[PDB]
Amino acid sequence: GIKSFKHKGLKLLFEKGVTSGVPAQDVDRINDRLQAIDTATEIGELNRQIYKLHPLKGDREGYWSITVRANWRITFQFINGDAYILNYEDYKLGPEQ
Ligand SMILES: [Cl-]
Ligand SMILES: [Cl-]
Repeated sequence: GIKSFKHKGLKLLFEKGVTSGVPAQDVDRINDRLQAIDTATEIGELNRQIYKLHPLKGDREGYWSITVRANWRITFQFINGDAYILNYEDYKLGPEQ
């Protein structure tokens, strides 16, 4: 399950159905990714072609990324079947990752 958020927009969407903090057009796909993270018990369940699952490195060691659309990505820690510190970002990852 999802246990914590860094990004208030994702938190409000997931917990309350409030859509103010994300692009309107993306609400359904963001909910799809959140629901996938929430129901996964192992990280490989998120290794779906359209999700572009990627473990992050360096200062982001311990985090994972999945893609909503374009460069829109949800990042999180995944530990003992639960997801933590969920964040939302809009940029492509660089070569050191
Ligand atoms: Cl939280
Ligand atoms: Cl796992």
